[PDB]
Amino acid sequence: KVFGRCELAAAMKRHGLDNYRGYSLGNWVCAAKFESNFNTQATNRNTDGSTDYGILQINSRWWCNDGRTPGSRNLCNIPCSALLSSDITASVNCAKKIVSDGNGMNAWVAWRNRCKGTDVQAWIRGCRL
Repeated sequence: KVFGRCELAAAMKRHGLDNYRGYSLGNWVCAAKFESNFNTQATNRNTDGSTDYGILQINSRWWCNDGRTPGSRNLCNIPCSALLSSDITASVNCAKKIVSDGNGMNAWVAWRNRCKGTDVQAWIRGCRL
């Protein structure tokens, strides 16, 4: 399924992402916009054999296990298939572990390239939160 901007903002707030590790809600919505364009089903294959899964494009080399990725660490201890759900719970739970890894939201290149330093609050204006 494809989330609407405001619909996702509400779900992420519900799951405690607003100000999680110091990042306001807008940051998370902005990251989802440029990582997957709010698409919970998106996947992308990489040159290293890994695959990025879901709305937050979580990588199979370090975070989830898809069983076909060389050097997998599965630091979120979850199958990657769980990240392709309409329910964003698994993705948010893993994202919380990723951002606590010392790199902050830099773990998401799209956020780094298009959200960081911008008016991320724009992503939640107009929303009923």
